[PDB]
Amino acid sequence: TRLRRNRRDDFSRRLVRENVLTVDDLILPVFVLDGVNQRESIPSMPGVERLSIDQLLIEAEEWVALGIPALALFPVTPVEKKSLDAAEAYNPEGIAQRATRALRERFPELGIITDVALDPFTTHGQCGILDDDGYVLNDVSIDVLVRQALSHAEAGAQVVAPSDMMDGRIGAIREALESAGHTNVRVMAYSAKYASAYYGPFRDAATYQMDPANSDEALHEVAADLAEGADMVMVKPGMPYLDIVRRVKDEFRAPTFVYQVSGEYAMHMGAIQNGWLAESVILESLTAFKRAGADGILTYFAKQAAEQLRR
Amino acid sequence: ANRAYPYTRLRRNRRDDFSRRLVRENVLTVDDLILPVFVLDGVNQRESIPSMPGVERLSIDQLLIEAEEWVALGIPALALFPVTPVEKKSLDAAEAYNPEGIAQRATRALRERFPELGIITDVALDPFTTHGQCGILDDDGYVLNDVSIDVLVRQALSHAEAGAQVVAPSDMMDGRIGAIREALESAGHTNVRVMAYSAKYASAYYGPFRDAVGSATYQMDPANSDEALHEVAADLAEGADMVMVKPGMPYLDIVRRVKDEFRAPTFVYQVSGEYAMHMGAIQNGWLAESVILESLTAFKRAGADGILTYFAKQAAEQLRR
Amino acid sequence: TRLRRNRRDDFSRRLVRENVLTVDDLILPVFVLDGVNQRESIPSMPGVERLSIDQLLIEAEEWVALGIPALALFPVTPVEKKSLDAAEAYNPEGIAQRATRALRERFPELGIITDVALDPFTTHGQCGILDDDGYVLNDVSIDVLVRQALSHAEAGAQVVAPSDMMDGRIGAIREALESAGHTNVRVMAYSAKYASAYYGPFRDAATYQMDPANSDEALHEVAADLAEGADMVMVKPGMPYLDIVRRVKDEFRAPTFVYQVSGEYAMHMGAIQNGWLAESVILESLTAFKRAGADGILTYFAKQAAEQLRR
Amino acid sequence: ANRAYPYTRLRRNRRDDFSRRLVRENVLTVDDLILPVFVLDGVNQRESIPSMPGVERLSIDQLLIEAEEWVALGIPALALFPVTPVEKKSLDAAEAYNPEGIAQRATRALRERFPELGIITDVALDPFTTHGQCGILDDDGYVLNDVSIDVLVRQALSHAEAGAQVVAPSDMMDGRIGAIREALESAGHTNVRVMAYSAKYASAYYGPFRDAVGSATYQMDPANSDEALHEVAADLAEGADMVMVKPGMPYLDIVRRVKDEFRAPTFVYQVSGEYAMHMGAIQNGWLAESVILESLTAFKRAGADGILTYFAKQAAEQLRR
Amino acid sequence: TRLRRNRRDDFSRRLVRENVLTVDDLILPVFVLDGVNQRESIPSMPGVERLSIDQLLIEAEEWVALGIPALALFPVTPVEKKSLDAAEAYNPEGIAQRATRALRERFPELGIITDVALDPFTTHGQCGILDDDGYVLNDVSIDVLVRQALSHAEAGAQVVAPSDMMDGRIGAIREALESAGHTNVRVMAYSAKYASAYYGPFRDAATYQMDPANSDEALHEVAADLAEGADMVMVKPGMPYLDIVRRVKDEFRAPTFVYQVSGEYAMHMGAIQNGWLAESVILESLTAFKRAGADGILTYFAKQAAEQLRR
Amino acid sequence: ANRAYPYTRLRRNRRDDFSRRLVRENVLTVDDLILPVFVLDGVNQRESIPSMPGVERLSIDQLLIEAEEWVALGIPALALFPVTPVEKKSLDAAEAYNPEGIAQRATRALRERFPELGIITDVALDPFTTHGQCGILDDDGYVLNDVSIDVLVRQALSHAEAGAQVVAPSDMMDGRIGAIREALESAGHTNVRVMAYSAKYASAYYGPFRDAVGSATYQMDPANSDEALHEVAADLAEGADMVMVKPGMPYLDIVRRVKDEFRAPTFVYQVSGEYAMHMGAIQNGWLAESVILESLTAFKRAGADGILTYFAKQAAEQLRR
Ligand SMILES: [K+]
Ligand SMILES: [K+]
Ligand SMILES: [K+]
Ligand SMILES: [K+]
Ligand SMILES: [K+]
Ligand SMILES: [K+]
Ligand SMILES: [Mg+2]
Ligand SMILES: [Mg+2]
Ligand SMILES: [Mg+2]
Ligand SMILES: [Mg+2]
Ligand SMILES: [Mg+2]
Ligand SMILES: [Mg+2]
Ligand SMILES: [Zn+2]
Ligand SMILES: [Zn+2]
Ligand SMILES: [Zn+2]
Ligand SMILES: [Zn+2]
Ligand SMILES: [Zn+2]
Ligand SMILES: [Zn+2]
Repeated sequence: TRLRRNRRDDFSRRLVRENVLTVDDLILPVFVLDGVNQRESIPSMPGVERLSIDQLLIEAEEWVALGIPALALFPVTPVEKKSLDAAEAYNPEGIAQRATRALRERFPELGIITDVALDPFTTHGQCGILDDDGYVLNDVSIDVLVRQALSHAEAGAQVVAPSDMMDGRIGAIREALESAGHTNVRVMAYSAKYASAYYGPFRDAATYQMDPANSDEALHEVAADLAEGADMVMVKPGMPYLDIVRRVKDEFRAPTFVYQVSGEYAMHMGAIQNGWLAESVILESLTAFKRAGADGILTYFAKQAAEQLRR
Repeated sequence: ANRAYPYTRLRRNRRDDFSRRLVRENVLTVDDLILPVFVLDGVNQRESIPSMPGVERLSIDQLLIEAEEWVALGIPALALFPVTPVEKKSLDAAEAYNPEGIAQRATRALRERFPELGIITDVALDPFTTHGQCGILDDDGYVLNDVSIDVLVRQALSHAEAGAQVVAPSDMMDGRIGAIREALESAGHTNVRVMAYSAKYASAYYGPFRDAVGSATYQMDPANSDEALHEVAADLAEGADMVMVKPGMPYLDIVRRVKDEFRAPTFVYQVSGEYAMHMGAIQNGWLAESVILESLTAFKRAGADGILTYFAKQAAEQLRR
Repeated sequence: TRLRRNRRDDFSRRLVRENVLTVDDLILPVFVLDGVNQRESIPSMPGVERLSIDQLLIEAEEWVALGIPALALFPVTPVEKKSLDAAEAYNPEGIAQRATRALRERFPELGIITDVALDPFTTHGQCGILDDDGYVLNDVSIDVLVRQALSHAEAGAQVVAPSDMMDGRIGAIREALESAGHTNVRVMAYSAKYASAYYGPFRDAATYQMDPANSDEALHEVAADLAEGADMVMVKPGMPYLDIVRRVKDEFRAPTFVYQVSGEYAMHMGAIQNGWLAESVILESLTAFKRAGADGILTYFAKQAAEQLRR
Repeated sequence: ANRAYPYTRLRRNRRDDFSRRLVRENVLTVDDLILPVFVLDGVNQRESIPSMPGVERLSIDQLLIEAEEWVALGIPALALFPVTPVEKKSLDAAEAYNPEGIAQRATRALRERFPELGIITDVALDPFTTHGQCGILDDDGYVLNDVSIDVLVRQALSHAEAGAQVVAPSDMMDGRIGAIREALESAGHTNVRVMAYSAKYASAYYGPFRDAVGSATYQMDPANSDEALHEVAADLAEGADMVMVKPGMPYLDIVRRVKDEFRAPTFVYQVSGEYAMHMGAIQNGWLAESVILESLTAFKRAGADGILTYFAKQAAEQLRR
Repeated sequence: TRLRRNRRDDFSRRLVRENVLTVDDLILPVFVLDGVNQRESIPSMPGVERLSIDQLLIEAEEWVALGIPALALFPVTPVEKKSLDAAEAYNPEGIAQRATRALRERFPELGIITDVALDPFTTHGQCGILDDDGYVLNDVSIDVLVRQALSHAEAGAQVVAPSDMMDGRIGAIREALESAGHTNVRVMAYSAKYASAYYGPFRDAATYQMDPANSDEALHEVAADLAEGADMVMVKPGMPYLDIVRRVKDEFRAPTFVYQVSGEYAMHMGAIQNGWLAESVILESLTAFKRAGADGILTYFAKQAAEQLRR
Repeated sequence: ANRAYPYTRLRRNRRDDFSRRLVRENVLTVDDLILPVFVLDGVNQRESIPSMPGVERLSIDQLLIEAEEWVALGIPALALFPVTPVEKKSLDAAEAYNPEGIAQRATRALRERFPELGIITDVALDPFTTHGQCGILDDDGYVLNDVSIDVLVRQALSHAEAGAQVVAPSDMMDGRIGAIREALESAGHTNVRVMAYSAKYASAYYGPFRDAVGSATYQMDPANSDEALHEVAADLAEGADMVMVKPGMPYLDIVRRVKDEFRAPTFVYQVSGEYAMHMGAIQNGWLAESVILESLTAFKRAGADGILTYFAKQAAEQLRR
């Protein structure tokens, strides 16, 4: 008995290979700008641009041609549209709802996953509506999140992804989608979303997010979201939490998603550009997700990877 | 879970092609396919097999030609099965270790021409015996376990000498994986893999194979599942690098228990009769061709790492669309 | 230690045999024609005939004499009786309800399992009522399925078997059976029914059926149907899904059924007729089910097998 | 599950005979039955056993006659228990390996006459010792473990020489399964099975057996269950092909743990006193005869593969209706 | 390594002994006759007598002195008091209710466990009220069982033990006990009660009882009764079902009881009287229960065993 | 379960003494008690131990007198701990195997007088070394593993020669259980049990023991639990018949994991400091005496089969009421 034997030759290695990454596993997050004919580079994320809707529709031709199953939209809210009440979240003319209708019309088979969250619409930037002590009120925030989820479903979104970490929001959003007849709008719960330093570059583009030290607690997060009606559950961030992906997949045997966040992408790309890491690291970082038990991966590398995989 | 309707509606992920693709748990690729091939003596020879429509016995020169195609489609390996001329079949099965045997020649030829292509030889003696039973017989007409194994060792080494990267003892004698592993090791063939036919049942699904090659006390009872786990545990302990379940689809439960219990490289053979019944149904217009991919997907879903299948070329063609 | 020892002799083999198939495991599916004195051979399924009720009652004498515990009825709906609303599903004079009353009268101990499904009664052939996009509406279809299940129970059926793959239908049907006093009508849920090519010959005789790639998902299907009140759960198709039978039996320890579908039967019979497989394959294919954990098997071979087992 | 009344009503499957049959989890067949038989010296001899009503000690000629019936009913095997003439009982138990001993003769006779019928011999020395204890005694009056085993090996080989397909060391010495396995192997008896009496308790349920054959520091404490799993694990490691729990019904929990833990061929002995108490109750009219099948079903339900039972013939008769 | 070592000497055997039977494990079932100064021997159960209440109170002095924790009462209903409606079940002057009040008064620390069942009060002997087909109606029987359970609690019984095998009866009885303020009356559910031949002698003294072949099904029985509020769960019969005791204890880790039924006692006693088994078999049969995972044992041997254990 | 208030009220079983008794999961008996005893040289000698109030060092004659009482109360065994005169303490610890050592004499004396009473000797060398460390020291002042074991083997045999039914290697060297088992076996002492001190921690709870007998690189880190399972697995593999956790109450979790993982005879030592802190609190009137039974119940509840406890006599007295 010697484990080096199946490694000796590529064919044996290929036969015993436990996981394979394909384009079916890739979800491309995209930053969406208001206006027309807008493209902006993000210095903290090389190779990634914020795009106005007209320019998103053009780039999406190639994403659809590459086989990318879905996009996750993250609108870039004009400063003037942020408020205490986060009303723009549910504006039928907000960027996300306009972008959803445009993409659903132009590319009917492309999955659109919208972001249900109040932080892009509050002046203070927090994931909810504040009480008089500056604490994010859970239930009152959920009422706004519910209206937002409904406006996404009305715009045609096949998937709504509540990223807010309010307790009970998955059931509250499900109940509203069910009462309104949006029977088939999927809910992708950000179940175990951690208070992480890896988010730094997304912001350029503790009382509610999880403590990085906690593993068991993630299981209780996901059990609640499945009970409350999530069709998919997600871990965020990604690589730094692969152990959490593995336990969530092993324990619940449900569709499990993972977000390779902006910071993870920045780190990898910076190292690649400096010549410190070979470009093959991209596919390796993506394989790690599959190996850990992810069914799908939100990654800003989705285009580059779909290109390498198509060849 | 406490997943309850209508909060939970399992049809939502199924509503669109994109979400189905995102949640799809298993996918078959060409890296999962092994093509078994019947190899003739001689030159410019092909023969059709009546009970295996579309499958041909091939002389080595013809095998080299088809293999060109198989390599381009990305098939990682072949399992070679010689078709022994009746003259060379003896009482003591010496043609097995003959280094000018079909297997050994076919192996040298493919190893020279396609270096990256895996070759899996058959370590057995039923194809080299007049009597046609799996090993040397005693006077009662019953397979001797250990006498059978002195021959098997010799055949195994002859294959490694030919360049075979994998030998596959299909005989179902006890303790043979260790005996061959020991012989390969001390002879210095430390990188030759052993793919044990661990859970091999006494099945009616083998009918057409006997027609392909010209030919219960050792093979497993179809009723038994736990027994299969004891068989596989002994072969891993004896040094098997990979273990196999045979037949295939009729034993998908075994594949799944064997994978769950050992988390070892696990292989399954879609045998001749499985191929014949699918193909016949496809030819009568009773089933659609997409049944081929479905059958193979089932193996992946059950936990198989690789699949020995006569559909390997068609499946590889279909996967490339 | 040598595992060949208990195989050496038939008596030891018999002692250590882990599973045995008996007639108690066999359910015969039967195709039922309208009219009188009708018998039709099915070319895609040799040895199987569609039968009018009068002829079904005659053949059932031998099925009862052989010990076959139950029949599963599949009516062959006249073209003219198919409609958009699938109303014939719940017709007290439909074939299935007439056939049930006739069999319950003539053979009171023989189990009758009816098929709760809309596909034999829709002009478009889909398992439900369509919305204006051509998608099978879940809840509206369940209302029709409920009326059908009630009409089967009124006809005397001891078991109703919802084959439709609508979410929630098992609980909706249970609730209606319980409210109407049909306290003991069993519900045999088709829990994990896959979108399969093996069904081709039944049709001669994706958004709701399961993807063949998915295993874990089958567990969630069956957990819901048990919670919703199924007395038995079923996997369909059969042989190609024995791994699913095994996991369902191991995980839930509930009465587990499997359908050896028309395609599986065709494949086996064709091969037998061509001389490619020995006839002993029939009992081997049936044993595989038992070994995998099935308690019962719907098989078109039920008659042939009960004959081989009686000897 | 979240199975809740009234959505879930467990009586629905029980409402009709047909649904009960469909969901029935276990079924007893004749393939599960082993008939233990007390074998006399001599010719045209039968003796009734007072504490085992309906069971007869049988000379070999009589055993051959009854076995005709047992074979026709499909009983797969007998467990032979010789009734040693008091003359042949010695200090060093040499009658054990005597090839004209009852067991060895009875075995040759059944193996010649009914070739397909399994014979399971008893490897022990309590029946061949003046003292009546299970093995050679030292001067303190206590069973020597390893000295006992030098005799057992010899008896075991004498049975295999007679044609016994299974030997069953019932002694409860440690390390004896390996010692016998080693001796059978090197003597070339590679297909003789060893059915280890693995979990054998110090039970009051054995009373009548001592009456049948004329006759705590080794047998297990009735209070212990985990201990049984350690006993069985050692016997499998030592080469046992099958393991047994004895007594039976009073230890159904052990049968179930032993099956769940090892997934190995597991046997259980419904001992003399179990038979006597059921039969006596049946004769007094206190229990119905259907108790026989119920008792046997319980073993199957618990996980037993085979059952050593004095009811084997009656049960086989009842199963055929 | 040799397992015979700890067996060599009694002290080691005693140290490693995994289970011990004590009097705390014993519940004595008792047959109660109407009238005064009545004692009747039971030929099918030697050493056991039916007793009128006055004579039960006398014998109970010795049962209490021996440490027997509880009695299970089984009234011997006068023929004239049996009816179609089973009304005597809930009669405040029925034998069981009179016997309960008398024992609760005289021996306040002795546990009384009453039998909630309709079979001793129906003219036909079945465990419920029949419909017009001769089938035991489940829900209607539960209404009578509920009134009976209430009459036991009013008489002072600390434990009511529903032996009837009606689905849902444990929750229905719990709900009624809770609504009436009988907050602490324990419910000992006969969860897995099998249709058994071992009951023959009790009768002297299939559509609702379990099939002896079924194991898994017992787990579903007990899961329902725990969910519905049972404080204790029981397997009946005993020895023939020790595998069921073991799995119930392992799976649920709840207070588990077992009934060594009349037939088991008869068999053992007959054999002892004929000299076929030593008297030590009694303690061995009782130890088997403890070893299998029973917390308590209903046994007619409770007196004899408490005597052997006291010495 | 889906057990929910108010359908489920866990106080109902607690409402009366009878139901509490019926559901009581564990019960302590005298069969669970082992009395450790400090044994003096000489005659008519008793000494009080300041840090162990109520416990006396006893010359063998006095030990024989008290043991009368211990045997009548049903205590199954004693664990002997000699108190070595400072003269007999050497560099190479030879007093260990001296057959006129306290242990060996005390053992012969109890084995003759109370044949049924179990004696568990201490196989160690810290009590026989001038330096006071557990084994022969090298020049760095660190315990040599294997040199220590050559002495231990010799002490072990000397105890078996004295009649000790159990030896208990308390040293915490690796591989010592196998070395002693091997030596006992080949010397013919096949029934001497080995009770391995498997999970023995580097604890502050041992303070008073050192006072009782006059006296981190080997003992386990208190922070570690998984490590304990690896220790116990090696000792079972090496032939231990019983394994022990020490200290006790501060390690009840270890007792529970060790029992759950191996289902082997598992013992726990309520060490000197556990005894001292309870007893002191009882003497100050801070805790009631019933704490003794509570502490012992906890061991049973945790899964201990037997408990080495200085409270053994008081507990046995209390259990008899
Ligand atoms: K995927
Ligand atoms: K693979
Ligand atoms: K069945
Ligand atoms: K069997
Ligand atoms: K108890
Ligand atoms: K103990
Ligand atoms: Mg949450
Ligand atoms: Mg093998
Ligand atoms: Mg469903
Ligand atoms: Mg043993
Ligand atoms: Mg119930
Ligand atoms: Mg150690
Ligand atoms: Zn947010
Ligand atoms: Zn072969
Ligand atoms: Zn349908
Ligand atoms: Zn014996
Ligand atoms: Zn009743
Ligand atoms: Zn020490």
